[PDB]
Amino acid sequence: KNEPVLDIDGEELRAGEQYYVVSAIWGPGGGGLALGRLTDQKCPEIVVQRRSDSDYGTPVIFHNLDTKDDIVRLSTDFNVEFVPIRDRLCLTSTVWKIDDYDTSTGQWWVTTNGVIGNPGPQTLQSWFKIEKSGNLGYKFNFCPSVCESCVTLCSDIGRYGDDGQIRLALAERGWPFVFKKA
Amino acid sequence: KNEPVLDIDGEELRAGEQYYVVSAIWGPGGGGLALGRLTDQKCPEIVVQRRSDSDYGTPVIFHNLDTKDDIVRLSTDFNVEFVPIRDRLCLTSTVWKIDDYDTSTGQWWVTTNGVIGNPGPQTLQSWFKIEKSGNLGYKFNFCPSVCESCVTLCSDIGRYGDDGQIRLALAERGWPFVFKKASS
Amino acid sequence: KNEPVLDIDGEELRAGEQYYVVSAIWGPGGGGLALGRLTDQKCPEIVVQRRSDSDYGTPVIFHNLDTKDDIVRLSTDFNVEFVPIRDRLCLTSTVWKIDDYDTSTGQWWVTTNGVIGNPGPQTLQSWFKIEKSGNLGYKFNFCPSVCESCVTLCSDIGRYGDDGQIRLALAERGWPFVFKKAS
Amino acid sequence: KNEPVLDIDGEELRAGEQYYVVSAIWGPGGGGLALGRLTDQKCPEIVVQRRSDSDYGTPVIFHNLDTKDDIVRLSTDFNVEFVPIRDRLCLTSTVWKIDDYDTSTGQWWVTTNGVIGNPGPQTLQSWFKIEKSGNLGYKFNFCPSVCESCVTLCSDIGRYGDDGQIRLALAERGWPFVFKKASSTIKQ
Repeated sequence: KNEPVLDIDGEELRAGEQYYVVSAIWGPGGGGLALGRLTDQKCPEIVVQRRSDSDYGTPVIFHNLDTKDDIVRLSTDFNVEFVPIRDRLCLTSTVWKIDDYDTSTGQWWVTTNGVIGNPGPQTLQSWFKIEKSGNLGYKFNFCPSVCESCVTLCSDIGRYGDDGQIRLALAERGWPFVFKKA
Repeated sequence: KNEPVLDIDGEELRAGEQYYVVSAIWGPGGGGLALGRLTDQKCPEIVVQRRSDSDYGTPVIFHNLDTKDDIVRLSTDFNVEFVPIRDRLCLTSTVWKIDDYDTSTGQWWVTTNGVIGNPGPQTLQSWFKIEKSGNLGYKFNFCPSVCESCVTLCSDIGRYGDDGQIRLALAERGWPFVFKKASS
Repeated sequence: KNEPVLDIDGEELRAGEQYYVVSAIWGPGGGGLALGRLTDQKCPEIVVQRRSDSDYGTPVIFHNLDTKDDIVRLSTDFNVEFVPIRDRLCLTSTVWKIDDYDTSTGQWWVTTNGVIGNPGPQTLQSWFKIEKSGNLGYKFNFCPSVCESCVTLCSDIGRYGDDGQIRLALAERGWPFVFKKAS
Repeated sequence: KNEPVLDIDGEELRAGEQYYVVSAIWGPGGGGLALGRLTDQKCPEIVVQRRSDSDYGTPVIFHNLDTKDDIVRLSTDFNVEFVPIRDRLCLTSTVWKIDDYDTSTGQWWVTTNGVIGNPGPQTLQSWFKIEKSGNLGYKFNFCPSVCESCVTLCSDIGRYGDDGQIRLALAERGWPFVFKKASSTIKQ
């Protein structure tokens, strides 16, 4: 019932298809999202943004809450994952998930090894939404509705630098993105 | 019921036929309407006007409220759609529709991805009218009657600069146009 | 008369009013501009950017070329002075100025101890312009017209690291900022 | 009359459109072509190859011999022109050109300051061809047909090291490339 998210070609996003997720602000705003790696805890992989606006990163696939509905819609909990590939060293999933609080940085990082499906308290950290972000594009938001009695974080997803890389983390002012069919 | 809209050859406008929409004011008043886009937005396409009074732009097709009435009449809600070119580069529709208010410019833009048919609250932004704007020539007006209980904007459509281009937006005083059959 | 610059609230920028100068690109793009100090130089103070986009830094005040025009306009030389949020040590001004070339870094830094008014060759390095940065905010440009017979640099202003900090310096492509009323 | 060159999407190459020229061999085969400069000589710029296969280099634009043909075709003379995103560092052009013989290395380098159009003797060094490299790739080749009375070199173009960089030079065996549409931004 909510408005469909559209890709840059004006086509409604479909769960199951592959989309690049690319900053709506180019230049110093950067490029697309991709799996990255930390040197100490090399698994799971982390979510990073390419610095070059000509690099669209790695595509993601959306998994709707309601598997009867093919269309990705605003303000509707979904799971999102980078396109699964055998990693040369990780067996964790590529599904996005909110991490535990990082006292060394003040950040709630978007990481991987999330889970698909089974909405409820157990999977709370794997549910994301999309909101409009001005006229530019769309922002991710973590504010799940899947557990009505749970206390939850409720925040846009923004960008934060860490270890020389650009990571995704909860932030007050969400980062705007657009979607391009892969 | 209402009086028909006439093309520049004095023939009544027929729903379903292609017409260019050309400024009644030539010279600095520009040419015809066409599909355009913005720097920061490939899709949906926007409605623009050619600066050159010899470029009639892209033709449109009118879709009447009453599908049993063939004639485009004054002061009557219709949908209007640009004829799609094949190198489209957008999957949104070419149907005109009023945008959400643009806080960065104070404008209610005319854009596309409108909807044909289903008159009522869901499609309110897609219904336009034609009014007289002289002893000759016409103007577009957004004042839908398809949802009697809906609160609606009710305004002429003028032109307004954006992104180096000439767009259409709601305005107090409408910009005058005439209609040229595209077959001719 | 050129188009007025607007603050993020849509109001025309006014000469004499205090504005934070805040990066139009947030997150790692950082926050606002501030008076700073090099670790090895206490005076003059330099221009730095806060790394955190929640810190809008030190407000500036614009001083127009035309004393009778109160509106800050595009492509028009002005002086910019940091509101003096500082200790009493430096006797130098808080007015922005282009530095002499820095051979150790290859940079032409924005620093302070600039001069207000007296347009001409003597104050050439204290005159700045604002230009639109596409549709995302505004950029500073150093390309003064106060001395038509002078040879002058003509360049956008971008960011560059120095001393563990973020500084401003002449650059090919200007970095985008927005303006917030300090009040 | 010749078959059209295709980009990685399978679409015919279009004269005037921007393309990255990217090695058909990844990893140790490197990335795309770009404008470079020698350490000792700043102008004209030279043609170099990025060592990283994730760096597609500087986009080029093709200018056909036949200005009324929009399609870049096999075995058909064109000019190639780098389109840099930054300000120009030289007053020389960014059009590819075959250099004078380098007695210090034995190479005929691909350099720039070439010329667009005016096919014939004066511009002979600015005309290049694309030929098939097997069946999955393309190679560049210098063998211009624009001056029927001229004596000319006629050779594929390979990679060769110079100045700690990867350059292009005439060679027996041509290096394989593919062509990728270049987009200014995600919204274009």
